[PDB]
Amino acid sequence: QTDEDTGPVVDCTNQGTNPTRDTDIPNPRNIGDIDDRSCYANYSESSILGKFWGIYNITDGSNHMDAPNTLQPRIERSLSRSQATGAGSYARFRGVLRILEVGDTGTFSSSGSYFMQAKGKHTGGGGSPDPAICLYRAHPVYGDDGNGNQVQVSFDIWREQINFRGGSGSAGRTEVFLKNVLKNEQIDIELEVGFRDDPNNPGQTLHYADAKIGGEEFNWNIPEPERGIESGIRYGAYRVKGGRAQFRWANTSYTKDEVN
Ligand SMILES: [Ca+2]
Repeated sequence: QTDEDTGPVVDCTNQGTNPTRDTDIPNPRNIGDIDDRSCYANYSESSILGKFWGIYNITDGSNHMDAPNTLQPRIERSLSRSQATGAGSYARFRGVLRILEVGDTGTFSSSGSYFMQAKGKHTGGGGSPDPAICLYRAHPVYGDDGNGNQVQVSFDIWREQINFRGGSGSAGRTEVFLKNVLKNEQIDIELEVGFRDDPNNPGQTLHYADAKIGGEEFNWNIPEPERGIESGIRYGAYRVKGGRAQFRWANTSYTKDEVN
């Protein structure tokens, strides 16, 4: 039982050519507001492996929503941000992930695709007007398929993280390797982005993006916590600079708290 796209990689299909970013099915099982910027596919669902999965497939060159030659294709869901910065404020997403395919250019720095990301605006400028904080970028690992062909068999998950608020590009972000997961393996996911009391500094706050991936913790403190105004999460599929990305999400949940 499989819900993998194996046809030719093309940039658009009729069934994926949505006219507005908010194109969704009735009563989606995945939580959050759809943001569909890929004419390759629309959000849909499968019933396999004993669960219901939101299907997020995108291909290189399929972004028909953003102005040309700007942002990568995506189909994501946005989650209401925690707009507070006191200790105890947080945004918390959970779900079950399967990775089936990710983008590949043959060069690491442009390969891989994001299945979720932490965002949050900050004071003082720097960066785009709604800048990312960190993204969870899955890179392909190849192996033989049993008939002599190299195919994607597993995925190295890296965190792409700002060096400073608003950072982007080679100087503005760093890649930290997290862990490998097999193709189609069901992975428990948690991402919590929030503010907590700084142990080393009585009155100060830390801004964190702490993930759990398949039972393992990958915690990280966001630079310049005093400039953050909020904590936000998005998930789905984003970025595909060559080829096709395929992510599957089940049993998603989201909660938040705003504490001043
Ligand atoms: Ca679409």
